[PDB]
Amino acid sequence: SGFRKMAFPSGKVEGCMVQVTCGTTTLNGLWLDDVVYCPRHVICTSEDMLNPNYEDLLIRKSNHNFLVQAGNVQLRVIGHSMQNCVLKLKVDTANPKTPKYKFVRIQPGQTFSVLACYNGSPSGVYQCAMRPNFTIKGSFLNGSCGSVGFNIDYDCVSFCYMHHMELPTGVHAGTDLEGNFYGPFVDRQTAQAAGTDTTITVNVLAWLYAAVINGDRWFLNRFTTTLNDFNLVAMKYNYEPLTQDHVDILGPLSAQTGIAVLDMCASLKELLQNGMNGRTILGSALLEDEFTPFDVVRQCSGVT
Amino acid sequence: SGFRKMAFPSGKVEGCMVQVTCGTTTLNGLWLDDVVYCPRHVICTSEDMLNPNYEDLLIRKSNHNFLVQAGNVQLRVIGHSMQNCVLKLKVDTANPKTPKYKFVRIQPGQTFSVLACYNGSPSGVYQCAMRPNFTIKGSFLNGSCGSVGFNIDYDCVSFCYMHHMELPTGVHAGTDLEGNFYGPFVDRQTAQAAGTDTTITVNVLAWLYAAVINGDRWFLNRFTTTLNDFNLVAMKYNYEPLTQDHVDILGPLSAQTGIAVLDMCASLKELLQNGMNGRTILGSALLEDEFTPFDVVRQCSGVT
Ligand SMILES: N#Cc1cccc(CC(=O)Nc2cccnc2)c1
Ligand SMILES: N#Cc1cccc(CC(=O)Nc2cccnc2)c1
Repeated sequence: SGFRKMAFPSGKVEGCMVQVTCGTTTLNGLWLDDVVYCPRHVICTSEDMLNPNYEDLLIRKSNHNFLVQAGNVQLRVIGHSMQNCVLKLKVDTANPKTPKYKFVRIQPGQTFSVLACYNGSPSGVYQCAMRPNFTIKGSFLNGSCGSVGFNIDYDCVSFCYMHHMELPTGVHAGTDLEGNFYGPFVDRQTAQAAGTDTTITVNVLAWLYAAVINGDRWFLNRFTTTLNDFNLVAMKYNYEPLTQDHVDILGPLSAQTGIAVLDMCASLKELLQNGMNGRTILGSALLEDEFTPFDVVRQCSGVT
Repeated sequence: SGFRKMAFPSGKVEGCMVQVTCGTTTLNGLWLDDVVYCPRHVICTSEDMLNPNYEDLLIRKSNHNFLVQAGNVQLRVIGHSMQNCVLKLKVDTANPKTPKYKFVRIQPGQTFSVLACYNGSPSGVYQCAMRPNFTIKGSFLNGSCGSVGFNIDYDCVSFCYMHHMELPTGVHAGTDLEGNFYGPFVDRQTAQAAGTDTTITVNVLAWLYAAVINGDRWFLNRFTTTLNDFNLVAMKYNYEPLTQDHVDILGPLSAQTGIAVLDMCASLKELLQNGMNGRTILGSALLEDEFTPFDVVRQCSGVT
């Protein structure tokens, strides 16, 4: 019973967080095996951020200029290299707490947990989604750069995000663990605007399935629709187009509840056109889109 | 930038989760030092739950009847005792991962993180609040009993909740770590109804302060009110009465934003009377009450 915005347990990632300092800049790093990953903007002064030439800035740095601290003990840096927008600092000690891991680049609409850190110390964990405009709506202050996003499949941590920047609108941008930004963003103190933050339709449908499984059924109607008809309404409401791939992914939820995917689409269409009328679904007054179909199945079945 | 429903990092609590089996019932336990704490209803069959006499049921149990497994290794039970609604199983090995800890009994309106577990294995972490009717709105399936609620102050874990039951309405009830239920609930398969789930006013005000700090200011109005006037409106909307103690606790947020507490109360009064008009605050279409004033300060300052 009940449906919560749930994050993965963070212990496996807590054992990987370190503090990286270069000059007067301190941010977080991720220590896996004998490598520490961190945003390359750790080498910048606030002045350098206006128009940085990272290759040029890096020439003035040596291994001893990168201070890596894991708990209250210093790690020895024996190598450093830049890969896209991340720095990889080779240390002489493999992290004894390195979990089984993979680096994955997620698609928009995919969710992940974030372990927000400051000075290499974890402060909190929350669940979020890669928005269709390639931003994330996180909770990050100065010093949170290098905090990471991840998913866990039993004992393997798939790292998908590393925090780099806050846009002038207060939304966040970052990279995968290969240092490639999600979206068109760059690590520069220049005004960068985000595109339309559309709603992740397949996630809203997954969450409507979660509501039916948990007893919230008031919104279920006597109508059905087609993919083309639904998508005309979705376009009008800045919802992402629903494809047959999305319908396929919702199959197990449709099977569990006995509600055909297109019937749930018709319920969603009426919610868009009529509003909630002061009612709530799963304690929310708006349609939630940061639960994927896989998250709904996992939470409703108790996958550990 | 940004404000998220954030849980404490769960690693310290993950290292304490064990599986406790008695006969055909399996639930979670919390292993601290050489004691494993778990709901006493682990000794019951589904038939015993209709009208259990726990003292009588316990006479038929011996130390060897309680199977405690930590990872893939079995712990030896050398003693067992019942304290209110929890069983304390003394084991021959102190948990090597025992963090610094305290057992606290929280007040309604207080928030905590929950590490939801199945078979002694963590599946997720979420943030919740002890409701004014002493229920929690969690996300728990069968097998989640023994999952715990906690707060962390730097390196000390204060355990405040242990999950025991799901009421017929799908809301949850549990105990503190001394085994005393929050509210009037009992560990019996009998219909128990919850009282009015009123809104935690001081938490809503804290969250309105968080919205102003993060740029959402549309709801700020040109009015002020008094505690007595505000409380007449709060009673009408099933909001908890606001006291001078609550105003005192909101002082640092009032100081940071320059918005007097009673002025924020007047904004809240207008939100209650006029509704949101299809607008959102911090991405929500309803007033959020599961952030305490301390949580807002912690998240907005980056306490690790
Ligand atoms: N890449 C990059 C980058 C470019 C310019 C400036 C900065 C600094 C920055 O955005 N910090 C920050 C504050 C608050 C939240 N999250 C992050 C980072
Ligand atoms: N004390 C107690 C108690 C009494 C009767 C029955 C039960 C079983 C029960 O409520 N499980 C459960 C399911 C789903 C979520 N959380 C928990 C527990």
